[PDB]
This record gives sequence, structure tokens and C-alpha cells, in this order.
Amino acid sequence: FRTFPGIPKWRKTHLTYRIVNYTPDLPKDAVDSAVEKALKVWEEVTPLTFSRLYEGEADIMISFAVREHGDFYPFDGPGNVLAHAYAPGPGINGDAHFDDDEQWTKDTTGTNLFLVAAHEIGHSLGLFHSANTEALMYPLYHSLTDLTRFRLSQDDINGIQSLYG
Ligand SMILES: CNC(=O)[C@H](Cc1c(F)c(F)c(F)c(F)c1F)NC(=O)Nc1nnc(S)s1
Ligand SMILES: [Ca+2]
Ligand SMILES: [Ca+2]
Ligand SMILES: [Ca+2]
Ligand SMILES: [Zn+2]
Ligand SMILES: [Zn+2]
Ligand SMILES: [Zn+2]
Repeated sequence: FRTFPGIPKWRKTHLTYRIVNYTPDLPKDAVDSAVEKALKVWEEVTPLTFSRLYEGEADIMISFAVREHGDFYPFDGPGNVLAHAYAPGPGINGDAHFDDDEQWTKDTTGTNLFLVAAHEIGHSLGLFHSANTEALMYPLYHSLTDLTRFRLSQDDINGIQSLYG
């Protein structure tokens, strides 16, 4: 497993999140559930807890966007980069942004929202990329994971326990 340089991490155990806007690609309900399921994967193996906000600034702000959207890293249209998340800390830190030029599905063939969201939150909690082929944090996880058999690897679990306990 790998962490980000200097090992940034959250200094409280109770975190909040807000879903700012929605993709045209799926129904609202389908989006809420992909996101709640992604957060539960990580809540099971750490002493952190998550709660939702509908107004104000939450620790993790989630939003959908295309091309330039307010930071140093512009989206690139269809394919290539699919999303991007920042390491723990104030302001933009911890936030996750999804490229709306991709086609978000609930399918096992295509760009799955739940899968990508579980990987990006890993970044938001403090983990970088792994070299273990079975890991949720290996760079090619989106092509290699069988959603019928989904599970965090031992490497994922080892990595998150070294930061949070
Ligand atoms: C403390 N360092 C970070 O928080 C970096 C900052 C950062 C960017 F956010 C970024 F978009 C980018 F292109 C960079 F080159 C870059 F350095 N965050 C991540 O690499 N996030 C990722 N999300 N999904 C991945 S797959 S990798
Ligand atoms: Ca934030
Ligand atoms: Ca793209
Ligand atoms: Ca789209
Ligand atoms: Zn507190
Ligand atoms: Zn961004
Ligand atoms: Zn990544």
C-alpha cells in the first residue's frame, strides 16, 4: 500500500459529506445509493463515521463537472481521466470531483459509479496507489474488479489501519 507524502490524515473521527449536484446519467436515488455504499465500505474497517449535510460546507464535498471547474486540474472530455480526489485537510482537501463527460452506469460492463466512488474515497482518506493487483487502490481496478465478488483486499485493510488504527 502507499500513503501520500508527509502522511496527511483526518484529525477527528466524525466526518460530514454533501452531494452538491447530480449527473444526467442516472436517477437521483441511484446516485445517493452508490455514494452511501462507497462510504460504508470504509466505515466498516475504520473507527470513522460519516453523516450527511444538505447545506453549508461539509468535510467531503462531492460534485459533477466538465472541463474547467475551479481548480488546477481540468477534466479532459470523454475517456482518459475519470475523476479526482484530494488528500485530508481543510477547504478543497478531502473533496471529490467526477467528470460528467463519462457515461455513469450501475452496470458491470462500463464506467460504474459505485466502483469509482469507493476508489476515490480511499484517496480522500489518505491512501495513494498500491502495486498489489487485487487491491481496490491498484490503478487499473476499474477494468479488473468483478462486482459480483466485491471485497476490500488485505493490502487495502493493512493500509487504512496504519493511519486510523
Ligand atoms: C496531496 N496530493 C493530492 O491530493 C493529489 C493532487 C492531484 C490532483 F488532485 C490531481 F487531479 C492531479 F492531476 C494531480 F497530479 C495531483 F497531484 N490528489 C490525487 O492524486 N488524487 C487522485 N484522485 N484520483 C486518482 S486516480 S489520483
Ligand atoms: Ca473539504
Ligand atoms: Ca475524462
Ligand atoms: Ca455523463
Ligand atoms: Zn469532535
Ligand atoms: Zn477538480
Ligand atoms: Zn487513484
